[PDB]
Amino acid sequence: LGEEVQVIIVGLGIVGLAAAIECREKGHSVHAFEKSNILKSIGDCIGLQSNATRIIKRWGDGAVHEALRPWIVSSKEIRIHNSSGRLIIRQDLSEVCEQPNYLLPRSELIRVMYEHALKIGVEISLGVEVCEPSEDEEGASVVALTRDGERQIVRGDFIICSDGVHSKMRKAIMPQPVEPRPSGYAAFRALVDTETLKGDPEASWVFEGVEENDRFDVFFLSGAQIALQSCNKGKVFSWFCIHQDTRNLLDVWTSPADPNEMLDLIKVWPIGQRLWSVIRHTQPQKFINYPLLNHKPLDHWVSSHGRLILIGDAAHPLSPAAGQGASQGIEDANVLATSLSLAGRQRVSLALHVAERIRYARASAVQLISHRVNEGWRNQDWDAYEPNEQNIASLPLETWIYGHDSQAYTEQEFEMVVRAVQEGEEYHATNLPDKLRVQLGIRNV
Ligand SMILES: Cc1cc2nc3c(=O)[nH]c(=O)nc-3n(C[C@H](O)[C@H](O)[C@H](O)COP(=O)(O)OP(=O)(O)OC[C@H]3O[C@@H](n4cnc5c(N)ncnc54)[C@H](O)[C@@H]3O)c2cc1C
Repeated sequence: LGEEVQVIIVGLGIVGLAAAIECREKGHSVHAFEKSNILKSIGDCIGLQSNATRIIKRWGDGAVHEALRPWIVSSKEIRIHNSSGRLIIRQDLSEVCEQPNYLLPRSELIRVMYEHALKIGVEISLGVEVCEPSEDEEGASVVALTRDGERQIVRGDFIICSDGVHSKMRKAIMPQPVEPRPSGYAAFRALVDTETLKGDPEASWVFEGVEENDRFDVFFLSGAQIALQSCNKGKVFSWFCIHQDTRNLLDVWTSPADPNEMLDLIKVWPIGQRLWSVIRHTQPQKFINYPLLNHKPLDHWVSSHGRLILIGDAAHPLSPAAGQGASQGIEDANVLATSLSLAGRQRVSLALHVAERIRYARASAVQLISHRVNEGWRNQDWDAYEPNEQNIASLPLETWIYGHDSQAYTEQEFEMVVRAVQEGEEYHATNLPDKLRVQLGIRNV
């Protein structure tokens, strides 16, 4: 017959934009829907590791990577300090940053990806909340709701559910929700106002060397782990502070936290004032206190008829750390688009199920390693013990993660995964260490 493949994408965060670009560059017709005004600045910085940048580098013949070049990480080490600000450990980043990594405001990453998606012909509809997905053996559909209450049925060959950690699409796949477990920790975090930071002489130290090497400082205080970073030659500074918090906080990016809670936490220790000299230039409405919740892996990501798939934080939400949360979502988009092109238009359900088998254990392993990091904090004493790079929130920094080429793996393994899906056998993926799958309690889909 020959009609274009019709892809529906629900949610244009990082992962939905990546999926839109990957699918459109395979020639599909892509209609993406997003309920919020995503061009408005919100949040702070996102990191992307080499497993994500090697995917991004292929897009638009390298054009997106060229746009992101100012944001390539130039830190060569993490400088880890105690509560007096004395340097204890320099953790070398030369292998992690052998290939490009990015650090940049999330809103700027969104803007660059959005502009590329428009340029290549992704159809985008903002101010639309998608609900009520359905599917049968031949296609899928959703209801698109504008804010003024107009309803429209939208039909497609399959739905990519990239609607984030609070995904309402997720109830179409998993009938019952599993509530995440609070880690007992939260992260104060924000961007600093660079203009007021400049011209505060008591904060001038933070600019030292940032035009040659991005700042990447960590400080361990009793009950407080503070990271301070710069990017794009000192144009942007960001920070976070991991701390105990048992309040019933919502995991959203929209509510202003009390800056004095952060000040009280750090000002009683020797380095606190020096840290505050920079962090006090955070705009008073931009202080975020984000709870770190641990989500268990889902039983599966693909719907009964194989025409809806959860990817990104809808499927495997992690704490904002490493860059690996976002980076795993970008691998979702790449593997899914590659699977769709190897399977062909007549085998959509196969393509989605193959993508799931390739992604599931690897994504779940990154998720469970993330849990181990914040579960370790309850047994630690950051005042009594010397600072330990093993305790930093930026972990894991593992070659089997950031060195991986998800597209090449998918090409090589596609026919083997097809046989597993069609025969109903387990697929033992080798895109994570052999013993890691069994070691973490991971149950194959
Ligand atoms: C406003 C915001 C700010 C963030 N800031 C940071 C930050 O500074 N640092 C960081 O590390 N991570 C941040 N994150 C999280 C980060 O984007 C994710 O953890 C991950 O990197 C990518 O997840 P995602 O693309 O799957 O989902 P998300 O980034 O959460 O995107 C989901 C998108 O789907 C949209 N959506 C949800 N439901 C519907 C629906 N029914 N119909 C239509 N659209 C829908 C949402 O409006 C949102 O744009 C932020 C997320 C948000 C939403």
